[PDB]
Amino acid sequence: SAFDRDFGYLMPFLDRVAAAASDLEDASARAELTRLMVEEKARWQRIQELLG
Amino acid sequence: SAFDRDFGYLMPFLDRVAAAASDLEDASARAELTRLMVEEKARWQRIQELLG
Ligand SMILES: Cc1cc2nc3c(=O)[nH]c(=O)nc-3n(C[C@H](O)[C@H](O)[C@H](O)COP(=O)(O)O)c2cc1C
Repeated sequence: SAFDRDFGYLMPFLDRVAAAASDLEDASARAELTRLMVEEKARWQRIQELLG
Repeated sequence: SAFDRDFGYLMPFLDRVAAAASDLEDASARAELTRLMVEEKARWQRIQELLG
């Protein structure tokens, strides 16, 4: 509840960061950020399970 | 970076979720969220490096 506003910003933000992952010219940076955003989605699902 | 304003809000948000971990009632959820927020902090500092 107290975090519904913050998740309201957070979820499009994760979408934008995973979308910006494709735009990195560097291949290592693109691979790391793409894997990190995949991990971040599962993490944030678990985090809001814990908060809820 | 079109994420500069985002991170200015993202890191205080991570702090608030770390503080809210302490007020969870199941102790295992408290431990799990605390550890999660620590990692979230380190990981988003990295992601902010990859976006620059
Ligand atoms: C990634 C992210 C970006 C945010 N960006 C903004 C923003 O640009 N403007 C804003 O007012 N709140 C933003 N927020 C929400 C703030 O963290 C916070 O909920 C808001 O300032 C309301 O504060 P209050 O609870 O004291 O009213 C963002 C949250 C996150 C997680």
